[PDB]
Amino acid sequence: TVARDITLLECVGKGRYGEVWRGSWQGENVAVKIFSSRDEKSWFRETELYNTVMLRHENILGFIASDMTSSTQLWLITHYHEMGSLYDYLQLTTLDTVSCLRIVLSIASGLAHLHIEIFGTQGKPAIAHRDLKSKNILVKKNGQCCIADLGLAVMHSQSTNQLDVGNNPRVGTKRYMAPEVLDETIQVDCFDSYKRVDIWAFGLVLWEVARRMVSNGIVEDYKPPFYDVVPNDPSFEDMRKVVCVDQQRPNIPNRWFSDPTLTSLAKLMKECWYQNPSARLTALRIKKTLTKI
Ligand SMILES: c1cc(-c2cnn3cc(-c4ccc(N5CCNCC5)cc4)cnc23)c2cccnc2c1
Ligand SMILES: [Ca+2]
Ligand SMILES: [Ca+2]
Repeated sequence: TVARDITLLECVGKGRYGEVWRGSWQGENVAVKIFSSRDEKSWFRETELYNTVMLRHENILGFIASDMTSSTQLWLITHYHEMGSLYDYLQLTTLDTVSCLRIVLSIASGLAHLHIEIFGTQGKPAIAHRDLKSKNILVKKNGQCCIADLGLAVMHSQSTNQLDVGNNPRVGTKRYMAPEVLDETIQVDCFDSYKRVDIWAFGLVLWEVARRMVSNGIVEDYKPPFYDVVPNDPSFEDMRKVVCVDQQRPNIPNRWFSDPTLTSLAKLMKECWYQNPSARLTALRIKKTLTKI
């Protein structure tokens, strides 16, 4: 087994999900996500996406191995990214135009890759993520990002027209839940519903990043979305009130409109945040717009 030969060196993330460790394997750093037995279905779902669908892309976290024994240990072993999550990186780092755009374009490219079905023996189904957020995005050494955590992924194939929703009781992070998830109007049997939930979350991530880009000597501090109106670890109900009832969206600072880049990002965000899921931009459209700037 790969698991047998790994030396675990330091814990770099703790939580309800489990833990993530920097470890060593054959003289190289690797990341080991150790799942609680409560989250066994997420482990299996990631394992199938990586090891059966062969999901691989420069902006998706690189799989190395999966191991389980049983009383029960469930390991997912991936490339290790020493800069940490986008959430970690944004707390200490400010950005310029080049590094801001490199970040958001890479996330869009990863998300477009998930969303688009590819045909052939080397292909893949269309995939929606369902827990996109800044903690589930890693910053790589080259300044681009990659998307992690496919435990809630749902798939669709045009040939069968089958929605593969899997069987996981876990639900998305509440802070990033789209209006239609919070008011339970989401059309659960339509694959496109899940893509539009990702786009909502992507919009929130764009906001998080854009705040940290310096323009005209000004930058905002890191805040999570809805920091001003819900507590830490907000409830389903806290979010429903803010997003559905009050129809609140994250505030766009007026200073952004005097910078061309932040002006473009502000326009994209707003078109990720429509209450009508159908009106939201596609991942491909976001990628194309970010490529044009
Ligand atoms: C497997 C592996 C990871 C994963 C891959 N690399 N990595 C680095 C970290 C990580 C997080 C934080 C830090 N540091 C924090 C303090 N300041 C310096 C950086 C350093 C590394 C966390 N998780 C991962 C992962 C990340 C999110 C979700 N699922 C995952 C599943
Ligand atoms: Ca084993
Ligand atoms: Ca922020």
